[PDB]
Amino acid sequence: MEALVLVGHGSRLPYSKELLVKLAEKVKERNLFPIVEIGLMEFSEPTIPQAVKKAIEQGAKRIIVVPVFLAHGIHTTRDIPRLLGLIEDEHEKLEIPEDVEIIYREPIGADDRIVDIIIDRAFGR
Amino acid sequence: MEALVLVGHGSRLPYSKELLVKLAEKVKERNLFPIVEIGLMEFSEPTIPQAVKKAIEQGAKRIIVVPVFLAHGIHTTRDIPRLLGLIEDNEKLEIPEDVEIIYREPIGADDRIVDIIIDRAFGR
Repeated sequence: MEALVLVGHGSRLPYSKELLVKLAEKVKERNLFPIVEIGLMEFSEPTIPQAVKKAIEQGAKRIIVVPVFLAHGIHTTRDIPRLLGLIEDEHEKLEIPEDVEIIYREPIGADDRIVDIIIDRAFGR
Repeated sequence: MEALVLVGHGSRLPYSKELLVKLAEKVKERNLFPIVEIGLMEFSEPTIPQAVKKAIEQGAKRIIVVPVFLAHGIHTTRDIPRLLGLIEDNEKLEIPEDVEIIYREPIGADDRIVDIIIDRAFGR
């Protein structure tokens, strides 16, 4: 079965995980994916290696990794695709079995729907 | 006069500013705000103090500051509101007495974000 892993930055504060948890609930309710997991790059659990390994353990053969970041940065272009084994080079460590494929997706970017949210927020809504 | 100031994290890489620039053009095209400026918390320029000051200079007495961040973090709960003069503390933003700053809320777990995430999952 396919899995979605949502991946976030992580924070010293708990808002970043809380955001990822809520988003995962919302996408679970769209019934697109049997398995939906979250990972945080830094600070808190679950880690990205932990989330990938938890989706393999549920028997996922195709894992979609969506970086929930607004723009590309060091995490989206280096730290994350390294962990997932997609580009080369005491860490975490993630082994990916041969029959598992990781599909690393694109961040949010300057999407029109973000300008919608910006306008709502401008009016305190 | 109503300025909207979009405020972002900033990074050592240039993509974060590029995102703020692009979003500011896109909100300009909605024609809701006469003045639209961007500021970056860290690393990049313009700074948040620089952006707010450059809105005052164009004569806005109402400046809306919208945090373009997914979740709250230390910048949105401490650094940005300190800078704007809305909380106590203990390169310098003045803020004249005839201008009001309205600090808004970050993006959060909006339904539109889950729509974007689903698009991104299928590679659109």
